[PDB]
Amino acid sequence: SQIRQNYSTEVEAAVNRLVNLYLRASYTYLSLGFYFDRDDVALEGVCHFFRELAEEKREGAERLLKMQNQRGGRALFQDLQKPSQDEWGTTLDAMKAAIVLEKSLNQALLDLHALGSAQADPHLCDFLESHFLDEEVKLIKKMGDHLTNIQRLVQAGLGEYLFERLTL
Amino acid sequence: SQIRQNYSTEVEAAVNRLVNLYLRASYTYLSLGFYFDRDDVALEGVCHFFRELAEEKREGAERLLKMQNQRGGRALFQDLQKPSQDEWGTTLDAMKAAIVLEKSLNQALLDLHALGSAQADPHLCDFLESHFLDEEVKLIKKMGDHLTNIQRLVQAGLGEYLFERLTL
Amino acid sequence: SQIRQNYSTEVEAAVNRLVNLYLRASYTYLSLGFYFDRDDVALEGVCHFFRELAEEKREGAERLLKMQNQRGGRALFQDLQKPSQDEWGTTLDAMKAAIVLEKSLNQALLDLHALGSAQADPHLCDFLESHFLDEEVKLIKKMGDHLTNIQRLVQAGLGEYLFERLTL
Amino acid sequence: SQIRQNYSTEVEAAVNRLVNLYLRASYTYLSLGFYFDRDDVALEGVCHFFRELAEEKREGAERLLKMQNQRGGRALFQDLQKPSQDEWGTTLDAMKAAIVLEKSLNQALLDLHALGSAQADPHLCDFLESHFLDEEVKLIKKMGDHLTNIQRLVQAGLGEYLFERLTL
Ligand SMILES: CCC[C@@H](C)C1(CC)C(=O)NC(=O)NC1=O
Ligand SMILES: CCC[C@@H](C)C1(CC)C(=O)NC(=O)NC1=O
Repeated sequence: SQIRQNYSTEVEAAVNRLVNLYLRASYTYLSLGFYFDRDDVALEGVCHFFRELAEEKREGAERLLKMQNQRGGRALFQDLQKPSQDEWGTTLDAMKAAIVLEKSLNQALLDLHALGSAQADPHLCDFLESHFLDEEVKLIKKMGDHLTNIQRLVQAGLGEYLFERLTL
Repeated sequence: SQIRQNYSTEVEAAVNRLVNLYLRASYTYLSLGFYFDRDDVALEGVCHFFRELAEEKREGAERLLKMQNQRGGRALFQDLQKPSQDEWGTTLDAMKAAIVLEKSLNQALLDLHALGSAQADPHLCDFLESHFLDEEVKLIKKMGDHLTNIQRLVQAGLGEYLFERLTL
Repeated sequence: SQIRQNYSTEVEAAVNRLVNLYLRASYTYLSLGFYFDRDDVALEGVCHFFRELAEEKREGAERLLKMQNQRGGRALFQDLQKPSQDEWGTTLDAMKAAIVLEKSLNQALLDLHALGSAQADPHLCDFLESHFLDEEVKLIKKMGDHLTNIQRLVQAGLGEYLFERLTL
Repeated sequence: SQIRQNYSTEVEAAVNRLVNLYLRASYTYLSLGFYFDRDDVALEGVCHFFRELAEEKREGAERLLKMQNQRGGRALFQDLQKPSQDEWGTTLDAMKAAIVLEKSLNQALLDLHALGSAQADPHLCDFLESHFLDEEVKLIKKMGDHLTNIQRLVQAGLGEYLFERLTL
């Protein structure tokens, strides 16, 4: 590539893997969202919370794809594995799965940052710090807050309704 | 009729029967609405929900009557049978009866559509599709959502109050 | 399902397959878009054209998912197969692949419509007609127009630049 | 210096060298710009593109000078070597020289960042990341895009005119 400079093949490959992780996270949130839209689940606040996250993850993937091209790397796409569940249980179950998902995305970001630092690639490191690392920390804090409130509310039916009505 | 074209006597008669069904549904919702306005029931959100449906059903009947005349059919009215109950029990009971009512209206629409298709009457089929079929599907989805939330809330008194306050 | 009415298992399954097709089409357009954003391809108008289609296909999938739930069907997601190519060649090559993709989506819509008609499911038939069938016809006409103009422009480098600058 | 803290003599000297590189880049772009303003070259879009870059590089030098003073380092200026060419050939030739220039500035930034990291100087590292590193990556991507389009357009006279008219 005419523009490629200080951009290792290792980082390029890792960025492609991170794109896959973000697209798969987006897919997972799409499924979560429409599950809460079921007539026999019917928690619109929860549906909206996850649909919004689906959009955020898709946007993250696209930001990574843009950066790949900016650096002269080449996007390679793989199959997107279907989400791990077809039915997501309670808001509590769903929020727990969401935090597990985000911690896995965060660890991937941290791993990529460590790789970038090993490869002496400050642009990559800065890119991750300004657009992904703090966003993950904030989102995980928020999910933790939600989990704590959901748990304190478990008359579980009553609690699940109130949380959706008054928090989401 | 000078204007009548491709409008079968079967469809004309069926449209008159559907008008009766819609007027009777409207009457049912009128009764539901004022029941929840009783000082010993006192659920204003529920009253409003049903009063609004009474207006929607009356409007549906009038749209059918307009179409009857547009096609050169002749409106024939029959007695409107009084609603099936004088007292409607809980919000849960009432919402269950409402969904039963709407499924019966929907089936009547589907039957009329099948008749129109058998009579090769595309105007009728289109009329039902654009003004009634999707509205029924949407309303039934909403009622199902409400039923699910009411059920999850059953401290039944507390649940009935919260649903009326926070959903309706 | 409490709300499900006149919604066959065949249609429910077919709607799930159509969701997969739309998500995969979206994925294909994502890849097409970022390919034209490569520094060694550099056709921004073409990139934007495909990115916009990626969004349209994702939106189509979500509309189908909403309808699935409205009817009381259950969303089931499968793996999303990666796009058929990693590199998309010329604008001409890409536009040809796009029209092949859209014709395949259109045929799937037509097949689902035929199924709905066989199952006497007028809501499904109307849903497809008002939100998908005409949109496909319009998009395919536009792609055909583009293909014709690209072909008339093939000094192929010059033609590809002018088309991107003056049409897209 | 009363304010100097964690600011190595090595970094101070390197920052002075980077100032020289940026001022020289600015000078190079000044020459490029006025070359395309010649009556026998006459490509106003190209002239403007380079004049704007001259201003950007001068602004970069001044930002570095400000930071030098903020940290308590002392600005030292050296002779500015004249640009490497008096006449810049085609837009293609000029854009190639511009990308060579920017890669050399980028490498200097990367070298300074590595030095800052070795000296454990996080303020320097952050300063470079937020104001220079991403700007270089973006500019180099843009130049690569331009080069690709210019090359696809080479009727070379025709191509050079069209690129200036429709891109710049
Ligand atoms: C918001 C959900 C994202 C979905 C639609 C998904 C992958 C499934 C995505 O993340 N990005 C796309 O460009 N297309 C898609 O289909
Ligand atoms: C925009 C061109 C910059 C020129 C004018 C140059 C060095 C030649 C500069 O970069 N900064 C200045 O302060 N003066 C100058 O003359």
